[PDB]
Amino acid sequence: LDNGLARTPTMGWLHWERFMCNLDCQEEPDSCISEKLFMEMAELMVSEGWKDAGYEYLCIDDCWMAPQRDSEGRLQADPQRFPHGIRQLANYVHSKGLKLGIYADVGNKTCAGFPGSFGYYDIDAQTFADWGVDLLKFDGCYCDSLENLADGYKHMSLALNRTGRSIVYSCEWPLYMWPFQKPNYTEIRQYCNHWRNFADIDDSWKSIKSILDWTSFNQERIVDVAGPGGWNDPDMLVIGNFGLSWNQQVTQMALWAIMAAPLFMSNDLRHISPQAKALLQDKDVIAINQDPLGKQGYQLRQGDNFEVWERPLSGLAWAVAMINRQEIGGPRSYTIAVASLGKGVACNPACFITQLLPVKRKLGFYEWTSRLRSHINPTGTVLLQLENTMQM
Amino acid sequence: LDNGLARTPTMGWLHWERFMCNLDCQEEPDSCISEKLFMEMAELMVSEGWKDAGYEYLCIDDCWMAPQRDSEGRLQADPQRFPHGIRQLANYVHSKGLKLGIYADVGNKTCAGFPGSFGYYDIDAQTFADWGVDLLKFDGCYCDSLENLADGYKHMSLALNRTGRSIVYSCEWPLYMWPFQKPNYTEIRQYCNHWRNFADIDDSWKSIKSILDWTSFNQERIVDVAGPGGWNDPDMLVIGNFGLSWNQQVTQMALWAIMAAPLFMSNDLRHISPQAKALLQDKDVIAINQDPLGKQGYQLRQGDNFEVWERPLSGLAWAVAMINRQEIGGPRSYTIAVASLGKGVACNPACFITQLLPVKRKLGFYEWTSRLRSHINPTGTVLLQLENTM
Ligand SMILES: *[C@@H]1O[C@H](CO)[C@@H](O[C@@H]2O[C@H](CO)[C@@H](O[C@@H]3O[C@H](CO)[C@@H](O)[C@H](O[C@H]4O[C@H](CO)[C@@H](O)[C@H](O)[C@@H]4O)[C@@H]3O)[C@H](O)[C@H]2NC(C)=O)[C@H](O)[C@H]1NC(C)=O
Ligand SMILES: *[C@@H]1O[C@H](CO)[C@@H](O[C@@H]2O[C@H](CO)[C@@H](O[C@@H]3O[C@H](CO)[C@@H](O)[C@H](O[C@H]4O[C@H](CO)[C@@H](O)[C@H](O)[C@@H]4O)[C@@H]3O)[C@H](O)[C@H]2NC(C)=O)[C@H](O)[C@H]1NC(C)=O
Ligand SMILES: *[C@@H]1O[C@H](CO)[C@@H](O[C@@H]2O[C@H](CO)[C@@H](O)[C@H](O)[C@H]2NC(C)=O)[C@H](O)[C@H]1NC(C)=O
Ligand SMILES: *[C@@H]1O[C@H](CO)[C@@H](O)[C@H](O)[C@H]1NC(C)=O
Ligand SMILES: *[C@@H]1O[C@H](CO)[C@@H](O)[C@H](O)[C@H]1NC(C)=O
Ligand SMILES: CN1[C@H](CO)[C@H](O)[C@H](O)[C@H]1CO
Ligand SMILES: CN1[C@H](CO)[C@H](O)[C@H](O)[C@H]1CO
Repeated sequence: LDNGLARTPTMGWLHWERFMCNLDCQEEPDSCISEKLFMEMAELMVSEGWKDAGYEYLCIDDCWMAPQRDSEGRLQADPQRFPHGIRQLANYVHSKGLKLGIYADVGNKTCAGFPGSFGYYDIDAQTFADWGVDLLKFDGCYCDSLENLADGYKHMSLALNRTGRSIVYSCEWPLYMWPFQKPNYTEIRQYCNHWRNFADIDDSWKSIKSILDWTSFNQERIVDVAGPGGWNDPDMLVIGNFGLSWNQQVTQMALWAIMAAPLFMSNDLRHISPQAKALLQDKDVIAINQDPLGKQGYQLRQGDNFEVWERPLSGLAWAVAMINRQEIGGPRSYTIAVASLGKGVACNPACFITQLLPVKRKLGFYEWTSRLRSHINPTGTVLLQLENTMQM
Repeated sequence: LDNGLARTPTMGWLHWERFMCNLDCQEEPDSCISEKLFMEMAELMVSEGWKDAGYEYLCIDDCWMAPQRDSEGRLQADPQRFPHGIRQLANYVHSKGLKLGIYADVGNKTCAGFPGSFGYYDIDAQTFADWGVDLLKFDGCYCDSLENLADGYKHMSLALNRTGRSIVYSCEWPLYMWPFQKPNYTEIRQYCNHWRNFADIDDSWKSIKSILDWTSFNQERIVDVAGPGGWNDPDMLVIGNFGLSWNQQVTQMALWAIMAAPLFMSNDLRHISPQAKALLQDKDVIAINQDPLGKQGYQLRQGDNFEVWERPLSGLAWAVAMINRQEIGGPRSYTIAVASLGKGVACNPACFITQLLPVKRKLGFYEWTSRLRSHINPTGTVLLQLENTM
C-alpha cells in the first residue's frame, strides 16, 4: 500500500493472543478487554523501554465494541469497559508518544459477533480517523462471498485514504481467501500495508512450527511480494507468555526478523521475565527485522532435521538462521561453506560474522573458501549476521 | 517385585534422552557415551546436592557395549569409551555413595544393535552382579515372539535374584507387549520393580501430554497395581533441557510426583539452570513422589481444557494437581468444591492447603463446605498439598 506507511515492518503490541475476548470484568478484571488495560499497557510501553526499542503501535483487537451502533449508525466502544471512549484513549496513547491501533471486520459482524463494517466502510473509516486511530486491523469473518471480501478490503483501503489521516492498514484478506481460491498478492499489496496469510498463532511451539513450515512451503508465492509498504504477516510474537521454552522463543524472534514480519507482541507487559524482555528488545535483531532494504528472507536449505534460512540486508550484509528441528538429544553440530551463504556474495572476498542469538559473540573473519561450524540447541536457532568485507 | 528394593520410586539419572547413542568421541568428546561422562555426572550428583535430594542411581542406557562378547561369552564395555570397564566405574560410583545402573535387552540385540541377552540371561545377570551393578534396565527390541518376550523378562528376573545381589529390575515388558496383547500387570509386578508402559519421552511438551493422556486413559488398568516394590514408569524427567517452557517443566515435576513415577533425570548436570535445578530438587514435591504409602494418584476430572489429578498420601494428607491444557490466552480460573477432593475425606471437617507449585504459598484453612479457586497458567500445573485438620 502506497500511503507512505510501514516502510519497515510495523512494531507494536496487540492484545489478542494473550487476552482474547475476555468480557468478564467482574471476575477477571486484570485480563478483561477494557480501557484500563490499554492505558496501563501504554504506561509500561513507555516506562519499560518498549517504545525506545521501536514498539510504537498499541493495538486493540476484537471485543472492544458495544453490541450495536449508536443513533447515527456509528460504531461505539463498549460503555462499561470503555466508558471514556476511543478518542480519549487515543489522546492518552498519543500523549505517551505512541500510536493507537483498532480492529474491525469486513463482513456483517466481527469474528466475536460485534458490529461489522459492511455498509459502513466510509462511515467507519471517518469515525476511526476522527477518533485519532493510527492503525486498523481488518478481519474477515461473516463475509458472504469472495467478491464481497475483495470489494470490502479495497473499499476500506480507499475509505481510510479519503479521511486524509495516515492509518496503517492491516488486512486478513489472503487468509480468508484460501477456502475458495488462491490469493493474488499483487492486488493485496496494492491495497494493504500488511496481510495475514496463515492460521492464528497460539502459545505453542507446534504453532511456531506450523507457521514456519507453511511459510517455507509457500515461499515462492509470497517472499518477493513483500517489501517497503507491504509485508507478509505471520501473526503475533508470543514471547513472554507460557508455552515456549527459551530456545523456542529465540527461534520465533530470529525467524520473524528473517521474515521481515511485523512485530506485534501479544503478552502482558506487566508480568514478563527479564530474559523475554531482553530478547524482545534485542537491538541487533530488531535492526535485522527493520533493515531498510526491506527484502524478506527465505529458507535456503532443509534436511536431516536442520533448516537454514537467510535474509539479504542493506549494504551487502546478510542474516543467517540455523534451526535444529530434532526434538531429542543435545546441541547438534552443523557446518556450511560460507560461499553457500548470501548467494556467494556475503563472504566475497571475506565476511565478518557476528552471532546474535542465542548469545551475542563475534566469530571473526571468514574468507570466501572457509567453513562455518555451529552447534544448535533442539528447537533453538543460531542467528548470525554476516558483513561483507575486504579486510582480513 | 518383592526384592526389598524400590520401596519408594527409584530416583536417579539416566543418559538416554539427553545423550542418546553418541559414539563420536573424536569430534564430541564431552558428549559421547563414555566412562568420563558418567564420572562427571557422579561428581556433580554429589557436589550439586542431587544425592542429598534423593537422586541415587547413576544409570547407563544403551550404547555402552563393545560390538561383541568376550572370549568367555560375556558382555564387555566398549574398550575405547569405557577403558577401565564397568566394575571399576561401579567402584568409583560406590565410592561416592551412589549406585550404578546398566542396560541390556531381552532379545538378540539391543535397540541400537549391540549384543542382546537372549540365550545369555544367567551369564549376563551374574556378570552384572560381579561388576557391582545396582540396577538393570531391560529393553525389548529384537524379540521374535510374545512368548520369548515374557519368558525372557521372567528368566532375567529370576537370574538376578539367583545372583544374590540386590539389583533394581526395570522392565520394558508392557510397552513391547501392548501392540499385540493386553499386559497382565499382576504378573509384571511379580517380576519387575518398575515397568515402561508407553512410547519414549522426548524433549517436547507434545510427549508430556501424550504420556499423561495415555496414563489417564489407562488408569483403571495400571493405578492400583503400583505400590512399594513395583511402579509404573512414564519415562525420564526431561526438565533442564531445551524443549519445555518453565510451566511445562512444572507440569512434568508435579505430575510425576502424583503418578508415583520413578524420577530418572536425563539432562546435563554440567549445564543446568538454577531454576531447573531448584525445581528438580524441590524437597516438598520429592516428598510427595517418595511418600512411603506408595499409592499412585489418578485423574479425578477433566473438562473445559482443565484436568484435576490427586494422590492419597500417608497420614490423611493428599496431593492435588490442576493442569491447564488450553494453549492460548492467560492464567485461567478453576474452582472445585474441596468436598470433591480426596474422596470426600481430605477436608472433612477441614484441611490446611499449601500450594507447592509453581511457587510455595500457604493458602489457609478450608472447611468441608469450601471451594478452592486457582488461576492456572497455560500448559502449567498448580500442585497443592492438603492436610486434614483432625
Ligand atoms: C492516499 O493514496 C495516495 C495514492 O493512492 C497516497 O499518496 C501516494 O503515496 C505517497 C505519499 O507519501 C507518495 O509517495 C511519495 O511521493 C513523493 C513525490 O516525489 C516522493 O518524494 C516520496 O519519496 C519519499 O518517501 C518514500 C516513502 O513513501 C521513500 O521511499 C523515498 O525515499 C522518499 O523519502 C514518496 O515516493 C505517492 O507519490 C503518492 N501518490 C499519489 C499522490 O498519486 C496518499 O498518501 C494516501 N493518503 C493517505 C492519507 O493515506
Ligand atoms: C529373591 O526373591 C526372594 C523371594 O521373593 C526375596 O525374598 C524376599 O525378600 C523380602 C525383603 O528381603 C522379604 O520381605 C521382608 O520380609 C521380612 C520378614 O522377616 C520383613 O522383616 C521385612 O520387613 C522390612 O520392611 C519393614 C517394613 O515393612 C521394616 O521394618 C524393615 O526395613 C524390613 O527390612 C520385609 O517385609 C520377603 O519376605 C522375602 N520373601 C521370601 C519368600 O523370602 C529375596 O529378597 C530376593 N533376593 C534378591 C537378591 O533379590
Ligand atoms: C495375571 O497373573 C497372575 C499371576 O501370574 C494370576 O494370578 C494367579 O492366579 C493363580 C491361579 O488363578 C493363583 O494360584 C495365584 O495365587 C495368582 N497370583 C496372584 C499374585 O494373584 C492372574 O490370574 C492373572 N490374570 C489373568 C487375567 O490372567
Ligand atoms: C493480480 O492483480 C493485479 C491487479 O489487478 C493484476 O495486474 C494481475 O494481472 C493479477 N494477476 C493475475 C494472475 O490475475
Ligand atoms: C534370536 O535368534 C534366533 C536365531 O534366529 C531365534 O531362533 C530366536 O528366536 C531369537 N530370539 C528372540 C528372542 O528373538
Ligand atoms: C478471529 N480473529 C480474531 C478476532 O476475533 C483475531 O483478530 C484473529 O487474528 C482473527 C482471526 O484471524
Ligand atoms: C529404544 N530404547 C532406547 C535404548 O536403545 C532407550 O532405552 C529407550 O527408552 C528404549 C525404548 O523404550
